[PDB]
Amino acid sequence: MVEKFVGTWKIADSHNFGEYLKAIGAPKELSDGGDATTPTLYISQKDGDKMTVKIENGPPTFLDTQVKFKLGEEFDEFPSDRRKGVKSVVNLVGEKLVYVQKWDGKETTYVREIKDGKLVVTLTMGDVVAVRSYRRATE
Ligand SMILES: C=CC1=C(C)/C(=C/c2[nH]c(Cc3[nH]c(/C=C4\NC(=O)C(C)=C4C=C)c(C)c3CCC(=O)O)c(CCC(=O)O)c2C)NC1=O
Repeated sequence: MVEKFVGTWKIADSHNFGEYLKAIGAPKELSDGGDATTPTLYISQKDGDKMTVKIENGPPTFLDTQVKFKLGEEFDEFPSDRRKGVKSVVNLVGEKLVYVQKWDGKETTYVREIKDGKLVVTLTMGDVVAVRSYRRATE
């Protein structure tokens, strides 16, 4: 369920992420900056259907943020890429956590799964796909 996602995560690898950020409309400074980040996540949950994610994106953007949501309930988001009017919703599909953002008539999706102990996110904006993986801290 949601329990398996809980706790701290640190980035392990990233592919095509700047290109994804450009595709969702981020300015070049932020897409190139975002591509270089090494984020840390702190995930917490309540009741198996509420989550809070605190993110330290890290250098070179140095943006910290958080999202808080209930599964199935749309919420407003103000992401680092500066898109306006973003409406987000998160739901489970099997063992995967699927996060959809809608803004300006467009949609983008993040699919999150645990694979051999790593948190793997696949990001899709139209034909542009990216992937990032996170690991647990050893201490
Ligand atoms: C299991 C549930 C789960 C959730 C809900 C989750 C959410 C999540 N993951 C990230 C990293 C993070 N950061 C960014 C984007 C940026 N980073 C930068 O420093 C800049 C400038 C940009 C934009 C230009 C994205 C698109 C993501 C989502 C992909 C990821 O999780 O790595 C953020 C920060 C997004 C932002 O800064 O706007 C959020 C809310 N991660 C999880 O593992």
